[PDB]
Amino acid sequence: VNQVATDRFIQDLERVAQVRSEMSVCLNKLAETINKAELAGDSSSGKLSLERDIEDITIASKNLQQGVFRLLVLGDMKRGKSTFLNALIGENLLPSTAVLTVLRYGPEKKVTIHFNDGKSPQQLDFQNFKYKYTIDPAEAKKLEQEKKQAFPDVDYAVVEYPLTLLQKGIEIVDSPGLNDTEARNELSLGYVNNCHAILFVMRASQPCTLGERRYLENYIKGRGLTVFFLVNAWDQVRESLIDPDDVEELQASENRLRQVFNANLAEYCTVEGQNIYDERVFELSSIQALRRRLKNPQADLDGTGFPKFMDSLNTFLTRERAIAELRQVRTLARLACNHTREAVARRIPLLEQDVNELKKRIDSVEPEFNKLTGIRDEFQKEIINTRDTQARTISESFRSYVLNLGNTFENDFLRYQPELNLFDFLSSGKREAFNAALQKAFEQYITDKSAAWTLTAEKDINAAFKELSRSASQYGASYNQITDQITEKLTGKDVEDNSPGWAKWAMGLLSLSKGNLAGFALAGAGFDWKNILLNYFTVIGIGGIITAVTGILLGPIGFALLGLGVGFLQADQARRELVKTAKKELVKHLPQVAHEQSQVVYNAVKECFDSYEREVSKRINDDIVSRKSELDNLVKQKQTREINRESEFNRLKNLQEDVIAQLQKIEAAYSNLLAYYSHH
Amino acid sequence: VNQVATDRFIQDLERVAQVRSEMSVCLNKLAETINKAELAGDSSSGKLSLERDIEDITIASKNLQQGVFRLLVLGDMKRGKSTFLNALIGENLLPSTAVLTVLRYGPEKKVTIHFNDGKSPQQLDFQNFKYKYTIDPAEAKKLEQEKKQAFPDVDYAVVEYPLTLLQKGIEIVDSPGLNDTEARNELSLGYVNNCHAILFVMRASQPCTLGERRYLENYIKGRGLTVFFLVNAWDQVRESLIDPDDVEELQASENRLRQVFNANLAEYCTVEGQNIYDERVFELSSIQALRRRLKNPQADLDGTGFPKFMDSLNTFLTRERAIAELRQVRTLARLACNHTREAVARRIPLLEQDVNELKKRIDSVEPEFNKLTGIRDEFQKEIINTRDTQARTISESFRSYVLNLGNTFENDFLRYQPELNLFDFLSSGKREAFNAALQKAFEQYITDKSAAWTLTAEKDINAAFKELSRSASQYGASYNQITDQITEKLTGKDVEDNSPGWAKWAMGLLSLSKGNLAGFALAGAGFDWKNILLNYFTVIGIGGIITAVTGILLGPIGFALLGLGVGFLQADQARRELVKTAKKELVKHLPQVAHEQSQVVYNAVKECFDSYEREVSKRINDDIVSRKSELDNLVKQKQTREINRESEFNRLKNLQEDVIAQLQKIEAAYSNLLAYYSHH
Ligand SMILES: Nc1nc2c(ncn2[C@@H]2O[C@H](COP(=O)(O)OP(=O)(O)O)[C@@H](O)[C@H]2O)c(=O)[nH]1
Ligand SMILES: Nc1nc2c(ncn2[C@@H]2O[C@H](COP(=O)(O)OP(=O)(O)O)[C@@H](O)[C@H]2O)c(=O)[nH]1
Repeated sequence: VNQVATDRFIQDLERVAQVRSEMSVCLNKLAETINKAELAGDSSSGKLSLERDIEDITIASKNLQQGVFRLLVLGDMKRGKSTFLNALIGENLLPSTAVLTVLRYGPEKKVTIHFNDGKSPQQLDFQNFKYKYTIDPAEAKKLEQEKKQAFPDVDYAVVEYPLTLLQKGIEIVDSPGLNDTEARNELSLGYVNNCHAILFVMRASQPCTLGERRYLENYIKGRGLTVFFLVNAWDQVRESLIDPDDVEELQASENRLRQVFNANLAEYCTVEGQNIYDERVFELSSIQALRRRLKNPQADLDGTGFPKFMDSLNTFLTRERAIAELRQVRTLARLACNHTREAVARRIPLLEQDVNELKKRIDSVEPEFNKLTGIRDEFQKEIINTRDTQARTISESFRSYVLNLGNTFENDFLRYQPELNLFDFLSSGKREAFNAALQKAFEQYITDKSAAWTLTAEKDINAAFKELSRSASQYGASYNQITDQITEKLTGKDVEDNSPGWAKWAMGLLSLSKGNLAGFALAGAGFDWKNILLNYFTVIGIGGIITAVTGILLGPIGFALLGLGVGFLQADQARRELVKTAKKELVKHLPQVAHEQSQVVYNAVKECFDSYEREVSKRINDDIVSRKSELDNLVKQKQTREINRESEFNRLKNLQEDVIAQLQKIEAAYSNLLAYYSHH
Repeated sequence: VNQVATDRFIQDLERVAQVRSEMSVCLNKLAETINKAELAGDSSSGKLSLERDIEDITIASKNLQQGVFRLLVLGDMKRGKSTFLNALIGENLLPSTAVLTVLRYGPEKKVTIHFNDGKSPQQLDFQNFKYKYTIDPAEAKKLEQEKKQAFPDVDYAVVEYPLTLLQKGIEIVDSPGLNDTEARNELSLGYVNNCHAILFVMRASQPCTLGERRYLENYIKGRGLTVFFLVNAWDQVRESLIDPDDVEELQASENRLRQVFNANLAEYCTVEGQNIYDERVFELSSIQALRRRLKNPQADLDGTGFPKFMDSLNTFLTRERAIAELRQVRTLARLACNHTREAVARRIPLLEQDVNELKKRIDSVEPEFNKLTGIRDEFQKEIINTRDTQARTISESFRSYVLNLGNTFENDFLRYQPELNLFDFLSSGKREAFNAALQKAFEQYITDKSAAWTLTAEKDINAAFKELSRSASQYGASYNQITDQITEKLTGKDVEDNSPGWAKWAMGLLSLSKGNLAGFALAGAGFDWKNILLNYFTVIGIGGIITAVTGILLGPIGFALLGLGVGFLQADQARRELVKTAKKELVKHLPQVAHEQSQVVYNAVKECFDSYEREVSKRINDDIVSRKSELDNLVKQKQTREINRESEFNRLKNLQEDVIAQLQKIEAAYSNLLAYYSHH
């Protein structure tokens, strides 16, 4: 019958959730199989040394169960975020919320809240929670005049609720505002870079506010994020026409409005040169959608804008993000399958050969193994000569940037009009409650300048890793050759892209983490954790610069202030000096403080590349070492126990079948789910 | 036929405009008549000494032509003020205005703008003016984060336009915002106290904002002003109901909303104990009214809320303010008529008596005249012993208040969170561009505290003048008796409230100024000019207190600041001192600065009562002196010229008729206009 798109969403979601689950199943089965066989190893012809795969496959499975689509819902004050969500999840839940709220599936309506001032994760009931954590439009505009946070004792609150949408694997993060303090919090907790998509609610009666346009630039622009812009309260446009019942006039006003959003959002709706504006921007009437879902949740929403929007989001999540993520699981399973497969194909034959003939064959390949180690060294160098070059060139960029900011300060000092909270200043006394006060006053300035640079930084670190990838690809290709030989000189018989395993990780085609510190958006969930780590330290930098230029000018200021309240200095006499002193002190230290500060940025860029090196290293040594033990364990047995060669044959032939069997089920689940899409 | 209320308004207005005009006519005629006769005086039996009446009557007339109803239209950002006005005056004039705009009748669409930075009153065309003086919702919220004024080089702009409403005698003052800077400007230019009514546009989607509620308290509460609250965009309430087409549900939401406005506005809709809330608060849909007036200006507005509102405003203006004002003109005319009448009735008879018999009769009353001077002295004392007592008790009140504000400063310092504009601070250097910066930061605090006290001050000055009035009443009563005798002992034949003239002014029953410095709201237009003069000096006071406590603490601060940026003082070491110093200095000067400041408030209260004394004096001496010259001029002639006693008789009998004739026409115009209302 009339299949509403709200059904299609729940359907697809459910479907995926099944593929996800079924793979999880095979993955364990696969792990359990490689594992049992490996334990039997010592009591037989020795282990095959497949522990790295067991582990990897095990994490992969555990990841698959905890799988979920995270959506970050951003939006300014009173735009409809609340009503919007209710409409989306078909309930009148949120109150038509002054604190980051994570909405997730749960059996009972519960609400636990995590603090930051120390307090251990409390607990409450939505009934009381709704009253304890909210703000009247009055005392909320008040905590706005000072750009302060509502409850800084809270990091975020979680809300479990029986909502079928959340059941099928959806988590919602509802951000309370666009201000900068709340911004960092979200950035620091991950979110902005730990969610599959961003839902940025806007309103037709307030087209791309300065507040919005600013946020977009400081936190979204060129950061490679998927964000759908929902122009809410679209229905209001017509309640202002000469004739609110003239589709032609209406259309014309809507058009006036539409060229405004396009002008400001086009820039954010493109993917690799291709423009997808109308698959990301949606004119909506949340109030009309909600109303309809209140008379019947299986209600058709055509006319509210929702359908068109939901189908895009459905597609993105279930036919793109799921595929990519699922595909990786297949890749990991094929790796496990092959390593096992080949390992066995190498052993069975060596089982017949005698200890002497064996060590002769093993020594035969010693030169090949060392070559592998040549790659492990040749690539490690390059890896490090890249961190060094990068951690240098960037530190330079920052140092140079901070300094040069001083050449424009005057003009900027005017554009931004730092407001100093006189109460915050005096109030306490800690050499922090006084510096924070000044730090706040320069919040917008710090954020802006700060966000701009890290964009530039990231654009480079990206390319770096993009090269290292291409590099690993080739080293991987040769590594394989050297590997093929080790098999031939051992066995006698010479046996997606099929590069080695460690190569798969180094290229960012695979990964067990949702995110990583390189530009690998095809790895894991794709999440860019270097926007966190980077655009956080940089703030400490550009802020320290202030925290520094602060202690630099206090003295000169205090002098002027003091030399006036006593009468030693007259009006405008101290100002021809405060300056004389300022300029003097700055040109006397700024360059040093810049340099001193650009040393934190150094450690951050060095870190990015040290994580990568640390991992790629593990995996490569891990390969080398296992292939070698593969051979050593045999000898350790031929000289110690006595194996029944034919029973070993079945046991290992069995191992091989059982694993492949599992891989196929997975390969199927994937193919089927894909094919289903071929016909829909 | 279907007479729309927009017609009734234009009608009534027109009608009044006629009565007003006709009286103006008779007034001149009356003045011209007393004048011609007076010139003939020297060549005849001498002047009657009616110059005070000629003058008074002449001003009264000139005032009558320049007559107009002034409306102050207040309102927050984006509430509908603009759309509202357009709907009111049936045009799509204002742009759906970042500067006080005075909208008045004019032949050609013109726009002159008066500055304050010096520039001489420029000039423009609405075409260009519309573009040169406006602000995008963007760069307008920007000049909001710092609570600054858009164009401080402008005081206001006037806009002449061919609008029949303005023709019939209506002026509109459209205020751009509720902020405090714009507030003072309006207060300083008069407006808030130089307009017959205030139109405070509010919006249903933003019920009594903090911004609004604050304004109301600081500028309207207990100030005796007439303000109509227009709850605009009332239509929007239903676009949020489960079912927007359920009058019952609607009504219930409206009710939820209605108890909010009543709770906050009731307080402002009462007159002498009587509550008239629903004659002042009006739920409106400006957008629907405008639309209808675009298809036809003679359009019925029933259903928009406008009709109900307009009729109240019509009533207030044309059947209350006009009456009161017109009635005064009648009072002034009766005074002129009587003074003339009686003067003549005293002379004709003395014309027969011979010089000797005359001086005998004149000397006969010398004791009576001195008695009159006894009143002129007995009342002048009291007048002055009242200014002294008041200018003292108030100065005390202020001094005491300023000091005591210090006992609560800490708590207040928290409530208000003074933001200091770091740019403004440093920037220049004048011992003003630095103090202003600090003055601004404390704007809200100064305004609030300041406005509160002057309310208290006014409540007293009122009573003072209310007493002086009652006092004058009685002195007037006796003055009359003494006057009656002077006539009897002279003539032989013993000849609204009918107190003497000077008594009429002292009681505030009459006045040639729209406003005055006493609580006389029955005098002139009623305007309270002591809310201007008073609530302006007080700001200079509570602000100077700051400007003072500023220079008091600079030194201690500068010391702490300086003793930190050099390392002589550690963190939280200087703060146990900044305080040590603060408290020390304040308790060491505040009391003196308070006292020094409470000396401006002294001059303001002394002024109020000196204006009153100055005037009441003039009028009383003026009476005494004329009545005396009345007698002297006769003698000056009986001894110098020779008059034809019978011709003088006709000339003066004529004078008498001609004046009375004019008074009657006026007495009629008034009575008729009133009676017309008796039947409508
Ligand atoms: N006409 C219309 N009004 C809306 C729409 N969405 C929300 N509103 C109105 O805005 C109010 C709710 O704002 P809200 O959702 O709480 O803002 P939020 O808390 O920032 O998400 C309600 O009273 C609605 O009347 C919409 O799509 N169309
Ligand atoms: N629904 C509704 N909208 C209104 C009403 N009055 C004004 N508006 C809307 O508010 C906007 C105009 O705001 P405006 O009058 O310029 O605010 P102002 O400049 O502060 O007076 C228009 O786009 C209208 O759609 C009203 O009575 N009802």
